[PDB]
Amino acid sequence: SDWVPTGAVTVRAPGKVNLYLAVGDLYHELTTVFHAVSLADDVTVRDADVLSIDVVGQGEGTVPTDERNLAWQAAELFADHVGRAPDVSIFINKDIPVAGGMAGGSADAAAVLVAMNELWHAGVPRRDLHHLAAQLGSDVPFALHGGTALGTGRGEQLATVLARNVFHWVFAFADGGLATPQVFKEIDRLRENGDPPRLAEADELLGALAAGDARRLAPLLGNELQAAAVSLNPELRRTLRAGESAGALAGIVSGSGPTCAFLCTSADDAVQVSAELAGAGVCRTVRVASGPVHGAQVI
Ligand SMILES: Nc1ncnc2c1ncn2[C@@H]1O[C@H](COP(=O)(O)OP(=O)(O)OP(=O)(O)O)[C@@H](O)[C@H]1O
Repeated sequence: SDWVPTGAVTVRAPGKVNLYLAVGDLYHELTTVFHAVSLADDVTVRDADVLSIDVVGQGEGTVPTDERNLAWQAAELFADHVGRAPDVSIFINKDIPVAGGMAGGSADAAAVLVAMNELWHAGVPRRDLHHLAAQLGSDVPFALHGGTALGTGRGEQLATVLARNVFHWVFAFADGGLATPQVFKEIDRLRENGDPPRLAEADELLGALAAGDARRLAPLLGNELQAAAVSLNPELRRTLRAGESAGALAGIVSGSGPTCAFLCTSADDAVQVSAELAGAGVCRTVRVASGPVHGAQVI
Protein backbone atom coordinates (compact mmCIF):
# COMPACT_ATOMS: atom_id res chain seq x y z
CA SER A 1 0.00 0.00 0.00
CA ASP A 2 3.12 2.26 0.20
CA TRP A 3 3.69 4.84 -2.56
CA VAL A 4 6.46 3.18 -4.65
CA PRO A 5 6.49 4.79 -8.18
CA THR A 6 9.22 3.93 -10.72
CA GLY A 7 12.29 6.06 -10.09
CA ALA A 8 11.19 6.68 -6.50
CA VAL A 9 12.65 5.22 -3.30
CA THR A 10 10.17 4.57 -0.43
CA VAL A 11 11.56 3.94 3.03
CA ARG A 12 9.65 2.87 6.18
CA ALA A 13 10.99 4.17 9.50
CA PRO A 14 9.54 3.17 12.83
CA GLY A 15 8.32 5.14 15.81
CA LYS A 16 9.80 4.43 19.23
CA VAL A 17 8.91 3.92 22.84
CA ASN A 18 11.42 4.28 25.63
CA LEU A 19 11.28 1.16 27.78
CA TYR A 20 13.68 2.79 30.22
CA LEU A 21 14.58 6.44 30.39
CA ALA A 22 16.94 7.88 33.05
CA VAL A 23 17.63 11.57 32.81
CA GLY A 24 20.74 13.16 34.21
CA ASP A 25 21.96 16.76 34.40
CA LEU A 26 21.97 19.90 32.53
CA TYR A 27 21.24 18.45 25.93
CA HIS A 28 20.66 16.26 29.11
CA GLU A 29 22.75 13.19 29.79
CA LEU A 30 20.49 10.18 29.09
CA THR A 31 20.49 6.45 29.61
CA THR A 32 17.63 4.92 27.65
CA VAL A 33 16.41 1.69 26.16
CA PHE A 34 14.77 2.56 22.81
CA HIS A 35 12.37 0.03 21.27
CA ALA A 36 11.12 0.37 17.69
CA VAL A 37 7.50 -0.44 17.00
CA SER A 38 5.28 -1.13 14.01
CA LEU A 39 3.64 2.31 14.03
CA ALA A 40 5.79 3.87 11.28
CA ASP A 41 6.12 6.56 8.68
CA ASP A 42 6.61 5.86 5.04
CA VAL A 43 8.58 8.33 3.04
CA THR A 44 8.75 8.45 -0.75
CA VAL A 45 11.61 10.39 -2.26
CA ARG A 46 11.98 11.31 -5.94
CA ASP A 47 14.34 13.41 -7.98
CA ALA A 48 12.71 16.73 -8.66
CA ASP A 49 13.57 20.28 -9.77
CA VAL A 50 13.51 21.63 -6.21
CA LEU A 51 13.39 20.42 -2.59
CA SER A 52 9.79 19.92 -1.39
CA ILE A 53 7.83 18.19 1.36
CA ASP A 54 4.22 16.91 1.36
CA VAL A 55 2.51 15.17 4.26
CA VAL A 56 -0.54 12.96 4.65
CA GLY A 57 -1.81 11.09 7.69
CA GLN A 58 -1.03 12.26 11.26
CA GLY A 59 -0.44 16.04 11.12
CA GLU A 60 -1.63 16.26 7.49
CA GLY A 61 -2.92 19.76 8.31
CA THR A 62 -0.19 21.07 10.48
CA VAL A 63 3.28 19.54 10.02
CA PRO A 64 5.34 22.20 8.32
CA THR A 65 6.53 21.69 4.74
CA ASP A 66 9.39 24.19 4.89
CA GLU A 67 12.81 24.43 6.59
CA ARG A 68 11.12 23.61 9.93
CA ASN A 69 10.67 20.02 8.88
CA LEU A 70 13.41 17.73 10.11
CA ALA A 71 13.17 15.93 6.74
CA TRP A 72 14.12 19.19 4.99
CA GLN A 73 17.16 19.43 7.22
CA ALA A 74 17.98 15.79 6.47
CA ALA A 75 17.87 16.25 2.69
CA GLU A 76 20.09 19.34 2.88
CA LEU A 77 22.62 17.59 5.11
CA PHE A 78 22.80 14.45 2.96
CA ALA A 79 23.01 16.46 -0.33
CA ASP A 80 25.87 18.47 1.08
CA HIS A 81 27.66 15.34 2.31
CA VAL A 82 27.72 13.84 -1.23
CA GLY A 83 28.25 17.14 -3.11
CA ARG A 84 24.87 17.56 -4.86
CA ALA A 85 21.96 19.91 -4.58
CA PRO A 86 19.02 18.63 -2.50
CA ASP A 87 16.70 18.50 -5.50
CA VAL A 88 14.24 15.87 -4.27
CA SER A 89 10.59 15.77 -3.46
CA ILE A 90 9.74 14.14 -0.17
CA PHE A 91 6.30 12.62 0.57
CA ILE A 92 5.60 11.54 4.15
CA ASN A 93 2.70 9.28 5.00
CA LYS A 94 2.65 9.50 8.80
CA ASP A 95 1.22 7.06 11.33
CA ILE A 96 3.53 8.30 14.13
CA PRO A 97 1.77 10.99 16.22
CA VAL A 98 3.00 14.53 15.94
CA ALA A 99 4.76 15.87 19.10
CA GLY A 100 3.81 12.66 20.82
CA GLY A 101 7.01 11.26 22.25
CA MET A 102 7.51 8.52 19.60
CA ALA A 103 10.09 10.50 17.54
CA GLY A 104 8.09 10.72 14.30
CA GLY A 105 10.06 13.67 12.84
CA SER A 106 13.20 11.67 13.56
CA ALA A 107 11.77 8.67 11.72
CA ASP A 108 11.08 10.98 8.73
CA ALA A 109 14.62 12.37 8.79
CA ALA A 110 16.21 8.88 9.01
CA ALA A 111 13.99 7.67 6.18
CA VAL A 112 15.14 10.61 3.97
CA LEU A 113 18.84 9.76 4.63
CA VAL A 114 18.23 6.12 3.56
CA ALA A 115 15.96 7.00 0.62
CA MET A 116 18.39 9.50 -0.90
CA ASN A 117 21.39 7.15 -0.46
CA GLU A 118 19.49 4.59 -2.46
CA LEU A 119 17.95 7.05 -4.92
CA TRP A 120 21.36 8.43 -5.89
CA HIS A 121 23.27 5.22 -5.11
CA ALA A 122 25.66 7.39 -3.13
CA GLY A 123 27.40 4.55 -1.26
CA VAL A 124 27.27 6.27 2.10
CA PRO A 125 27.96 3.58 4.69
CA ARG A 126 25.83 2.97 7.79
CA ARG A 127 28.44 4.57 10.10
CA ASP A 128 28.38 7.78 8.06
CA LEU A 129 24.59 7.85 7.97
CA HIS A 130 24.74 7.51 11.79
CA HIS A 131 26.93 10.57 12.11
CA LEU A 132 24.55 12.59 9.91
CA ALA A 133 21.63 11.40 11.99
CA ALA A 134 23.38 12.51 15.17
CA GLN A 135 23.82 16.03 13.70
CA LEU A 136 20.11 16.15 12.90
CA GLY A 137 18.69 15.19 16.28
CA SER A 138 19.01 12.97 19.38
CA ASP A 139 16.41 10.44 18.24
CA VAL A 140 17.44 10.23 14.54
CA PRO A 141 20.21 7.66 15.10
CA PHE A 142 17.73 5.32 16.74
CA ALA A 143 15.28 5.70 13.88
CA LEU A 144 18.05 4.43 11.52
CA HIS A 145 19.07 1.69 13.92
CA GLY A 146 15.68 0.25 15.04
CA GLY A 147 15.29 -2.97 17.02
CA THR A 148 16.00 -2.37 20.71
CA ALA A 149 19.00 -0.41 21.86
CA LEU A 150 20.75 1.15 24.83
CA GLY A 151 21.26 4.83 24.13
CA THR A 152 23.73 6.86 26.11
CA GLY A 153 25.38 10.26 25.98
CA ARG A 154 22.29 12.21 24.93
CA GLY A 155 20.74 9.14 23.24
CA GLU A 156 22.83 9.18 20.03
CA GLN A 157 25.34 6.52 21.11
CA LEU A 158 23.72 3.13 20.65
CA ALA A 159 24.45 -0.38 21.79
CA THR A 160 22.00 -2.96 20.51
CA VAL A 161 20.28 -5.17 23.12
CA LEU A 162 18.39 -8.43 22.73
CA ALA A 163 14.60 -8.36 22.98
CA ARG A 164 13.98 -12.10 22.60
CA ASN A 165 10.30 -12.09 21.70
CA VAL A 166 7.57 -10.20 19.91
CA PHE A 167 6.18 -7.61 22.34
CA HIS A 168 2.63 -6.44 22.05
CA TRP A 169 1.66 -2.80 22.48
CA VAL A 170 -1.27 -0.44 22.59
CA PHE A 171 -0.62 3.25 22.07
CA ALA A 172 -3.07 5.95 23.17
CA PHE A 173 -2.62 9.20 21.28
CA ALA A 174 -3.45 12.36 23.21
CA ASP A 175 -5.62 15.27 22.01
CA GLY A 176 -2.62 17.52 21.60
CA GLY A 177 1.19 17.37 21.75
CA LEU A 178 4.10 18.33 23.99
CA ALA A 179 7.27 20.12 23.03
CA THR A 180 10.19 17.99 24.18
CA PRO A 181 12.15 21.06 25.37
CA GLN A 182 9.20 22.01 27.57
CA VAL A 183 9.22 18.56 29.14
CA PHE A 184 12.96 18.67 29.82
CA LYS A 185 12.51 22.13 31.35
CA GLU A 186 9.78 20.68 33.57
CA ILE A 187 11.80 17.74 34.87
CA ASP A 188 14.54 20.25 35.84
CA ARG A 189 11.82 22.29 37.60
CA LEU A 190 10.52 19.20 39.46
CA ARG A 191 14.05 18.40 40.61
CA GLU A 192 14.84 22.00 41.73
CA ASN A 193 11.83 21.48 43.82
CA GLY A 194 11.84 18.02 45.40
CA ASP A 195 14.03 14.89 45.51
CA PRO A 196 11.70 12.40 43.89
CA PRO A 197 12.94 8.84 43.06
CA ARG A 198 15.31 7.92 40.25
CA LEU A 199 15.13 4.67 38.28
CA ALA A 200 17.21 1.69 39.26
CA GLU A 201 20.00 0.68 36.93
CA ALA A 202 18.79 -0.87 33.66
CA ASP A 203 20.29 -4.32 34.45
CA GLU A 204 17.06 -6.14 35.45
CA LEU A 205 15.04 -4.63 32.63
CA LEU A 206 17.70 -5.67 30.12
CA GLY A 207 17.68 -9.15 31.57
CA ALA A 208 13.90 -9.41 31.16
CA LEU A 209 14.25 -8.31 27.54
CA ALA A 210 16.96 -10.89 26.91
CA ALA A 211 14.68 -13.57 28.43
CA GLY A 212 11.88 -12.39 26.11
CA ASP A 213 9.60 -12.13 29.15
CA ALA A 214 6.92 -9.43 28.95
CA ARG A 215 5.50 -10.21 32.42
CA ARG A 216 8.92 -9.70 33.97
CA LEU A 217 9.57 -6.62 31.82
CA ALA A 218 6.39 -4.78 32.62
CA PRO A 219 6.97 -3.71 36.19
CA LEU A 220 10.55 -2.68 35.29
CA LEU A 221 9.48 -0.23 32.57
CA GLY A 222 10.11 3.35 33.64
CA ASN A 223 10.55 6.82 32.27
CA GLU A 224 11.86 9.72 34.38
CA LEU A 225 10.23 12.22 31.96
CA GLN A 226 6.80 10.77 32.82
CA ALA A 227 6.46 12.88 35.98
CA ALA A 228 7.15 15.99 33.85
CA ALA A 229 4.65 15.02 31.10
CA VAL A 230 1.94 14.22 33.73
CA SER A 231 2.70 17.50 35.58
CA LEU A 232 2.03 19.33 32.33
CA ASN A 233 -0.89 17.08 31.20
CA PRO A 234 -2.56 15.70 34.37
CA GLU A 235 -5.29 14.00 32.33
CA LEU A 236 -2.67 11.41 31.32
CA ARG A 237 -3.13 9.78 34.71
CA ARG A 238 -6.70 8.81 33.57
CA THR A 239 -5.37 7.35 30.34
CA LEU A 240 -2.75 5.26 32.17
CA ARG A 241 -5.16 4.00 34.79
CA ALA A 242 -7.70 3.12 32.10
CA GLY A 243 -5.25 1.10 30.02
CA GLU A 244 -4.04 -0.72 33.07
CA SER A 245 -7.53 -1.65 34.31
CA ALA A 246 -8.39 -2.83 30.75
CA GLY A 247 -5.68 -5.47 31.05
CA ALA A 248 -2.31 -3.98 30.18
CA LEU A 249 0.62 -5.35 32.17
CA ALA A 250 1.90 -1.80 32.54
CA GLY A 251 1.35 1.67 31.17
CA ILE A 252 4.03 4.31 30.64
CA VAL A 253 4.28 7.67 28.99
CA SER A 254 6.31 7.36 25.73
CA GLY A 255 9.41 9.61 25.89
CA SER A 256 8.45 13.22 26.51
CA GLY A 257 4.76 12.35 25.90
CA PRO A 258 1.90 12.76 25.75
CA THR A 259 1.37 9.34 24.05
CA CYS A 260 0.80 6.50 26.50
CA ALA A 261 2.15 3.02 25.79
CA PHE A 262 0.76 -0.16 27.21
CA LEU A 263 2.60 -3.46 27.24
CA CYS A 264 0.27 -6.43 26.91
CA THR A 265 0.90 -10.16 27.35
CA SER A 266 -0.43 -11.20 23.95
CA ALA A 267 -2.04 -10.04 20.70
CA ASP A 268 -5.45 -10.82 22.21
CA ASP A 269 -4.84 -8.71 25.29
CA ALA A 270 -3.82 -5.80 23.06
CA VAL A 271 -7.12 -6.38 21.26
CA GLN A 272 -9.00 -6.00 24.60
CA VAL A 273 -6.96 -3.06 25.81
CA SER A 274 -7.28 -1.04 22.62
CA ALA A 275 -11.01 -1.68 22.43
CA GLU A 276 -11.61 -0.57 26.03
CA LEU A 277 -9.47 2.59 25.70
CA ALA A 278 -11.32 3.53 22.56
CA GLY A 279 -14.56 3.10 24.53
CA ALA A 280 -13.37 4.80 27.77
CA GLY A 281 -13.24 8.44 26.55
CA VAL A 282 -9.75 9.12 27.94
CA CYS A 283 -7.69 9.67 24.76
CA ARG A 284 -8.01 10.84 21.16
CA THR A 285 -7.42 7.59 19.30
CA VAL A 286 -5.90 4.14 19.90
CA ARG A 287 -3.36 1.99 18.01
CA VAL A 288 -2.14 -1.58 18.26
CA ALA A 289 1.49 -2.33 17.39
CA SER A 290 4.29 -4.75 18.00
CA GLY A 291 8.02 -4.54 18.49
CA PRO A 292 10.79 -4.84 17.85
CA VAL A 293 10.85 -3.86 14.21
CA HIS A 294 13.62 -2.83 11.85
CA GLY A 295 15.10 0.62 11.50
CA ALA A 296 14.71 2.82 8.43
CA GLN A 297 14.65 0.45 5.41
CA VAL A 298 13.73 0.63 1.74
CA ILE A 299 10.46 -1.04 0.81
N1 LIG B 1 8.55 15.52 9.82
C1 LIG B 1 7.92 16.00 10.93
N2 LIG B 1 6.96 15.29 11.60
C2 LIG B 1 6.34 15.84 12.69
N3 LIG B 1 6.72 17.03 13.24
C3 LIG B 1 7.73 17.75 12.71
C4 LIG B 1 8.38 17.26 11.52
N4 LIG B 1 9.36 18.16 11.19
C5 LIG B 1 9.32 19.16 12.09
N5 LIG B 1 8.35 18.91 12.99
C6 LIG B 1 8.11 19.78 14.15
O1 LIG B 1 8.76 19.05 15.21
C7 LIG B 1 7.88 18.98 16.36
C8 LIG B 1 7.30 17.58 16.55
O2 LIG B 1 8.31 16.57 16.30
P1 LIG B 1 7.94 15.04 16.53
O3 LIG B 1 6.54 14.65 16.05
O4 LIG B 1 9.14 14.29 16.03
O5 LIG B 1 7.97 15.09 18.12
P2 LIG B 1 8.23 13.86 19.15
O6 LIG B 1 7.77 12.61 18.44
O7 LIG B 1 7.64 14.19 20.49
O8 LIG B 1 9.82 13.86 19.19
P3 LIG B 1 10.84 13.28 20.34
O9 LIG B 1 10.07 12.11 20.94
O10 LIG B 1 11.94 12.84 19.36
O11 LIG B 1 11.37 14.47 21.15
C9 LIG B 1 6.82 20.03 16.08
O12 LIG B 1 7.37 21.30 16.54
C10 LIG B 1 6.68 19.95 14.56
O13 LIG B 1 6.07 21.13 13.95
